[PDB]
Amino acid sequence: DIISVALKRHSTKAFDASKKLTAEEAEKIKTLLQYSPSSTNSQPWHFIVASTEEGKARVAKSAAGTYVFNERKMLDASHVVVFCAKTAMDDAWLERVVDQEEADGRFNTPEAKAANHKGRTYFADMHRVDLKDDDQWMAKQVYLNVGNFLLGVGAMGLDAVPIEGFDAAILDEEFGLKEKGFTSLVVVPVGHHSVEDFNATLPKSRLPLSTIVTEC
Amino acid sequence: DIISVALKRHSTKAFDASKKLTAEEAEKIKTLLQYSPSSTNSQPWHFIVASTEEGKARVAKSAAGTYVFNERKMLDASHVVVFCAKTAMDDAWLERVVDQEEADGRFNTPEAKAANHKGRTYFADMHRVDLKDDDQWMAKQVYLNVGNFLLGVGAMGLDAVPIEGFDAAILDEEFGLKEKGFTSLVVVPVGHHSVEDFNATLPKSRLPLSTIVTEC
Ligand SMILES: Nc1ncnc2c1ncn2[C@@H]1O[C@H](COP(=O)(O)OP(=O)(O)OC[C@H]2O[C@@H]([n+]3cccc(C(=O)O)c3)[C@H](O)[C@@H]2O)[C@@H](O)[C@H]1O
Ligand SMILES: Nc1ncnc2c1ncn2[C@@H]1O[C@H](COP(=O)(O)OP(=O)(O)OC[C@H]2O[C@@H]([n+]3cccc(C(=O)O)c3)[C@H](O)[C@@H]2O)[C@@H](O)[C@H]1O
Ligand SMILES: Cc1cc2nc3c(=O)[nH]c(=O)nc-3n(C[C@H](O)[C@H](O)[C@H](O)COP(=O)(O)O)c2cc1C
Ligand SMILES: Cc1cc2nc3c(=O)[nH]c(=O)nc-3n(C[C@H](O)[C@H](O)[C@H](O)COP(=O)(O)O)c2cc1C
Repeated sequence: DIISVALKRHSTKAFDASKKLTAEEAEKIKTLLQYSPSSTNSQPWHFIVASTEEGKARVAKSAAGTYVFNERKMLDASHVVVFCAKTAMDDAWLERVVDQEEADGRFNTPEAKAANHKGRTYFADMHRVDLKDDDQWMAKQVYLNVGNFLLGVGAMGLDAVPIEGFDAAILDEEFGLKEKGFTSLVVVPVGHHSVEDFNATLPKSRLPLSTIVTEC
Repeated sequence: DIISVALKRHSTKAFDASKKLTAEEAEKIKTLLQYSPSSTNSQPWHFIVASTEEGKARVAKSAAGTYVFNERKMLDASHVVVFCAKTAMDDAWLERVVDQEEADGRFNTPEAKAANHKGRTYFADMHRVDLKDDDQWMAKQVYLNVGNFLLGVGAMGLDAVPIEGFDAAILDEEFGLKEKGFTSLVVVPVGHHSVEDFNATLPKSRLPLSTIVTEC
């Protein structure tokens, strides 16, 4: 009942620092990150998975000052995932993706690999050259991954919260992401809620279907 | 198991037009679109759900010509969902969201509404005034919804494919989206794959964890 999951999951506001993911749950949440779809299977992303106390403290440095309300969440969760996008799409990455597809057996003929390569490069160059928005295009693929991830961990029975309330410049510098060609977009602490998670008992709220949906 | 769903779902390349969603599935997918999370619960989206022959043909107009390889997906699927983002974030929309949250009982005191209203608007003007990218910020919330949606319909046993290969200017004009304040971002046909779906029997391909994940 994935609809029941969607109506029961929520953004956790406080995590129990004594409750850790199992070894199997930790493997599964990385599978979720890995197997998210993306346009042209571009996978323009990298993920920092912080589970040690020092690692999470490094992530939490980005939630200082104006974002202090998000700091404890990053310190208290079991596993803290930093979602990162590539800052520029390059031909080396397009080759890495198509060569991984080739090794995985997705091309039955050389014609199929050449068409998959040409099609992906044509669409990536539309963003790289024509629209000059490949950084935005790739970041959108990362947000799609986040949405897949939040529903996935909810269906696993894990608590989580997506966070944009952090200083991405501080987080990027903390993990040297700019020199690697990545930038942090969303931080998602994952674990089990604590008694201070006031959002666990509040009702959900969405705009009504009469507003957001047009049936045609 | 939701990890089984993630490992088994695929982008459907051909649909069986005779396999419709059930009435119950058609109601579930609307709740699935509605209850996706979004930054500050901004819900900056609208969805066209085309299920009639005329409606699906109208959406398919956006795939004529250069994007013709996506046209039959839009025509043959049971239901076709058009994900749209608001073109600009306005104060009236933010008040609509907070009014809905209050009506649903999320605020215990008046000091809980205003701190929520000003917390949403302080972060809203971060993209409206400072970073001048609220259109991009809203689009990213819509992509997050798409990711929630593809895992969701996959958990329901339904087939789907997310489509960026369409002409948004044609789709926007066909549904008058600009005048309503929205623009089309992703088309997702939903239904059941046919035997012509060559991607149903291809192995999935993802970059390895040693590339995309840094544990700390
Ligand atoms: N792995 C594979 N192994 C074997 N054949 C493969 C194949 N991938 C495609 N094909 C071949 O492709 C043909 C149909 O192409 P199909 O996969 O439906 O679609 P495709 O040609 O890749 O894309 C259709 C349109 O959407 C655009 N677009 C935009 C964004 C993302 C993507 C995307 O694909 O992620 C595409 C693209 O620029 C183009 O204008 C078939 O004849 C099939 O044989
Ligand atoms: N519905 C509610 N009913 C009762 N109390 C409610 C409440 N909502 C917040 N509160 C109160 O707020 C406090 C906890 O704050 P908390 O919810 O953790 O956090 P919040 O105030 O929503 O935001 C924390 C930081 O993240 C930033 N941010 C950025 C982007 C998106 C979002 C977002 O929220 O989507 C936030 C925001 O600008 C701020 O710097 C407690 O004092 C709690 O009582
Ligand atoms: C991209 C994104 C960023 C968010 N940022 C924050 C945040 O910084 N801190 C926070 O406590 N909640 C944050 N939220 C949680 C939203 O307020 C929440 O998703 C929304 O109110 C809907 O509630 P729900 O997640 O319980 O269904 C964010 C959500 C998203 C999707
Ligand atoms: C935003 C987005 C746009 C996509 N556009 C297309 C498209 O236009 N036509 C298509 O057939 N597939 C499209 N795809 C499918 C991707 O090729 C597919 O998600 C990726 O190769 C991973 O495979 P999977 O979805 O089977 O796991 C798109 C996927 C995403 C997420």
